[PDB]
Amino acid sequence: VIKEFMRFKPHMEGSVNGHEFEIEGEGEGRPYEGTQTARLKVTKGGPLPFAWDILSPQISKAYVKHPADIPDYLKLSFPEGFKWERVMNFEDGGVVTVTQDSSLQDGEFIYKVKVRGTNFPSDGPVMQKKTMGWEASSERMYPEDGALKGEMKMRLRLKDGGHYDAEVKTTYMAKKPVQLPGAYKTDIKLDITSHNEDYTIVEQYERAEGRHS
Ligand code: NA
Repeated sequence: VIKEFMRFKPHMEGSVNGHEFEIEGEGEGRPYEGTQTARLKVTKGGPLPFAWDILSPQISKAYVKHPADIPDYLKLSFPEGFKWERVMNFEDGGVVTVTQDSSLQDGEFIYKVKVRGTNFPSDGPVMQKKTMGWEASSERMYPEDGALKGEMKMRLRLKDGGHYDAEVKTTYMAKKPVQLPGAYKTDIKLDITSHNEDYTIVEQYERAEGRHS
């Protein structure tokens, strides 16, 4: 049911510092190669008064290259799919939580994402839009409590040349108890490849590949 080429349709809504928004789009990729692109648009609440970069990672784990000897739990979960929940704790007190449903419907993945951000400083780089994309990350993946967990520190580049850090924890839960893997690592790099001035129209690319740790 997962072909070498698969499209996906994300819908994301929520709020950051009280600012509500909705976003839609369409993407495509090669799940076994760990590669994908997407076209996103802000359909409600645009232009966003905060950095697009905090939303970009809440937008696809069926697209991670896995070696044969590591069970690809999240691909295996299809077609029913899986859900995931995330917390990002930013270094200046900003927090984002996320809940997400992923399913496979009529040959395309469907993503429903709910995002809540709060406690970002008004003069911080998120609310002032001083960010410039994520450095590559490595997510530590491990089974726990009958779910698949991921842990990573993520690094946002700043316009001034510094960095702005987040500690991130995600739980990924298949809708059926397909095979959990052992502990491993996933290397991920997300790039913003195009955007309009005020980021109401955005394109992104991500590559992700699991490996033994
Ligand atoms: Na390692």
